[PDB]
Amino acid sequence: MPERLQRREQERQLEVERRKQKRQNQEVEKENSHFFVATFARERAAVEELLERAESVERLEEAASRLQGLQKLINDSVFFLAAYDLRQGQEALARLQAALAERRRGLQPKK
Repeated sequence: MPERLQRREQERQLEVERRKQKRQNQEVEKENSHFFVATFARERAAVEELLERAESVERLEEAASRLQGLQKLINDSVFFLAAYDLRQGQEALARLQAALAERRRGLQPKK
């Protein structure tokens, strides 16, 4: 805990002048795609475990709200995510949706 005036970091800030010689800063946005893959992969996994912990229709109905919230994550950055990743995050929820319907058919009554 030195509590001093760290102004030396501003001398190194001049290194940004080197980035100006490369392509446009619009490509720096491509580093945020990794965040989406992280948060999405972590979220999909939690929903995939909730439906397994469920014992009755009550917990099953709760898992249907978790999957509906995960589609909203892509809806925020939809125009940012490529056709590859957009289609991936959308269809990925459908993959886990089957794991719920496979338990639902044995939980809820049949015709």
